[PDB]
Amino acid sequence: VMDVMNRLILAMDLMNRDDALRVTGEVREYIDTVKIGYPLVLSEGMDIIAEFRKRFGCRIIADFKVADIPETNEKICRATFKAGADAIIVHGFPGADSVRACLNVAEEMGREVFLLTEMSHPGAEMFIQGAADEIARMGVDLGVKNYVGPSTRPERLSRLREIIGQDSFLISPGVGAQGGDPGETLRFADAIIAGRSIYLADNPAAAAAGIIESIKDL
Amino acid sequence: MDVMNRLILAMDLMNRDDALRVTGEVREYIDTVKIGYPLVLSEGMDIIAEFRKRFGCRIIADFKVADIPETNEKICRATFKAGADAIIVHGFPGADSVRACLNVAEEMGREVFLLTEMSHPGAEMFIQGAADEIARMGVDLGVKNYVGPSTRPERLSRLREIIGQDSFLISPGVGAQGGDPGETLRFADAIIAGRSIYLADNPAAAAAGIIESIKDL
Ligand SMILES: O=C1CC(=O)N([C@@H]2O[C@H](COP(=O)(O)O)[C@@H](O)[C@H]2O)C(=O)N1
Ligand SMILES: O=C1CC(=O)N([C@@H]2O[C@H](COP(=O)(O)O)[C@@H](O)[C@H]2O)C(=O)N1
Repeated sequence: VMDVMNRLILAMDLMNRDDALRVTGEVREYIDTVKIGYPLVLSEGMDIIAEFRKRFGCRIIADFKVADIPETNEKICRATFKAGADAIIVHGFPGADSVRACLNVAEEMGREVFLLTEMSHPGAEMFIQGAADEIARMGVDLGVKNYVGPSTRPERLSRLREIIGQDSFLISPGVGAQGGDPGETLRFADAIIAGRSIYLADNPAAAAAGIIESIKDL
Repeated sequence: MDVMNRLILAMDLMNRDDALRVTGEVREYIDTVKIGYPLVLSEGMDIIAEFRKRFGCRIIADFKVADIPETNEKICRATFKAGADAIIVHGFPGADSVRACLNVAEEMGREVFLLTEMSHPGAEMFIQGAADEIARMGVDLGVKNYVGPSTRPERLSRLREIIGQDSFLISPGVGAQGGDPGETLRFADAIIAGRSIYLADNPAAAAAGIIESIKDL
């Protein structure tokens, strides 16, 4: 599994190139794994992945929550890995064939797929939560090794960890701004994801250091 | 919206030159183009403005938005800043995530299309069972534009029943995936066609053929 420094992943959702680069560089000594999503990619282009690789020694997780039909999913994954992303996050709710399409591309291109099971926001309770356990089980059956689960629902994150087993890799967003606790989340997740609590802080470096200090014993 | 010939081109080619050439070859038949991540992630968001500059076409950004509210807002803003007239959003993530998109769309003078049930086999696993409820949610939220599957006419018909005749419904899965143009238009206002057009030996003749088959519609 990827070795995430300090078990902390930066969710870089700033939409300005200059700000995104500044903040990421300021926390570089604390984080070596950055999650880049569509807010930044659709604002600055896929070349932003290339720029991050060039400027920082950071792994890149493309949080694109791939959720299309198999044929389109394959194209999205190909373009994303071609750009330099180490891994891509895919939704499981669209079904097994859609996930398999991503796994196949990742396999042939030498990259990784992260399967998003349950989400952290309130709306996730409407449809996603009820299908989450099965989505996770489907991932295990498909050979998925990396997963994404909600920090905002400890009980659910715990169950997801059980389903995927201790050997699987699990990252969890919702820490900070959404209310998730770093320490509690790390009881089940291999790494936590933090966005606003870091990039909107007056001193992003101090914010990252603070999070790490609170989980030093872990 | 008034979609020429009730036919929307799904431009999923991943090369700027080919995407532009093919779209130009069928411009006389279509005035509405659906641009998704295959093209955008390969050529950049600037491709949207280029389409509006070269063609007199509406642009539907098929990004199947499926994040938390906060992120959905940012995605919609970036998408509309690029010139997209509408954006397609997943309903599965819940009402708050859809509302986030509706807010930005209202702010920038754009439309939100709610994707209920999908057209591929995998849609039967989780999406299909929640589709009717997702459509009802759209109705409760005031959504007026929807996306339903050409591959399952009975399901597409049910979606139409839920949203009513006033709502606008577009449907993918025609051609390559097996959907029939004419049958799909019994329920959808417009059909979406990708590969059956852009991968055909003669894209223009392909588009012309589809239109000829639905001439009476
Ligand atoms: O269930 C999920 C999945 C996910 O990826 N995310 C993402 O994780 C990040 C959370 O950022 P923040 O720490 O709340 O600012 C954002 O990039 C979200 O899009 C989430 O918040 N919940
Ligand atoms: O249920 C759905 C939703 C959707 O947008 N699409 C999209 O519609 C297009 C269908 O293209 P094609 O005609 O099968 O080549 C693609 O861009 C898909 O990503 C789909 O096929 N099924």
